[PDB]
Amino acid sequence: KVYGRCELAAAMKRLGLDNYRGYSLGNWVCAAKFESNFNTHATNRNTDGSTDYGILQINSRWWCNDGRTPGSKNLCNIPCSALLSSDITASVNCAKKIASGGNGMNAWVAWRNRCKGTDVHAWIRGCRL
Repeated sequence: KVYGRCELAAAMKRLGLDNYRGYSLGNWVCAAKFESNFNTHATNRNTDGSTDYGILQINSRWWCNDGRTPGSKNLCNIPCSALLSSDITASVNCAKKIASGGNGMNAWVAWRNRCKGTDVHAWIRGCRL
């Protein structure tokens, strides 16, 4: 599924992301945009045998098991296929665990590069939340 900007913002709000570990909702929307262009089917290989899955490009080395990544730690306790669903619940619950790491949202390089430090409130402007 390819989400609309405000459709995604609303779904994320209902799942508890606004102000999670000090990050306002627009951070998460902006991250999703630059990670996947809002496409739940997005995948990208990593040069290490792991793969990034879904709207938030969550990797199979640490976070989910895809059955083809040697030594996956599967910290989110989920098959990576669950991150490709039209329902973003699994992706959001996993994303909260990633953002609980020392470096927070810096785990997403696209967020660091394109979102961090900007007025991310813009990403939820015009949405009825």
